This record gives sequence, structure tokens and C-alpha cells, in this order.
Amino acid sequence: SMSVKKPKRDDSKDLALCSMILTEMETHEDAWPFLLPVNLKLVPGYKKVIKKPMDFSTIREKLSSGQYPNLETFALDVRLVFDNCETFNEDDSDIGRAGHNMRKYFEKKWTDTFK
Repeated sequence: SMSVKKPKRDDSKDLALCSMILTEMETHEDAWPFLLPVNLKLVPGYKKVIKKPMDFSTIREKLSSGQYPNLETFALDVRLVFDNCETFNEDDSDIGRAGHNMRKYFEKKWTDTFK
């Protein structure tokens, strides 16, 4: 509360570390469904159904341009990529499987880097 704070966590490396995680997600062999925005002209139903599209290239641009106020807002956009994927793709599809795999991969890196 006012004049009452928990001890200050060092957040000075968060930006660099989120960048490294994102690089690792970019270079995973199962990243291909997520590298670029879904083409809303060419994929029927996506525009209407997925209210907040997100992809790794868009996260990269937001990250590089100071549009994440903190590491939690960065995690929210990564998870949004996978939540979108589950909303639109059957579990038993290459893309559905890719999203589960990448979510797992992300969550482990996130815990190991920050928790």
C-alpha cells in the first residue's frame, strides 16, 4: 500500500530474457503455424471467430518497440497464440498438435527462466 512495498525484484533483464524465449519459440520446428499472422482474407471464419489474433512476428514487433509493460503482458500474448490455435483447430490435426507442443515448450522455458 502507500509507503509499504515488498522487496524490489530485479526486472532489468526481463526484456532480454523474453527475447531469448521468443527466439527459441521462433526456431522450434513446430512454430510454422504461428510465425506470421493468419491471412484473414484467405482463411474463412478466422476473422469473425478469433477476436484477438496473435502470432510470433507480432509479439516480436511489440517486444522490440516497448509495447509490453511487463513480462506478464508478454506471457499473455504468447498464451493467446495457443488459445487461438485451440479455438480454431482440432486436437487431432498437425496444427492442433503443434499448438499443444509449443505451449508446453513455452511454459517450461517460462518457469525455468522466471519461477
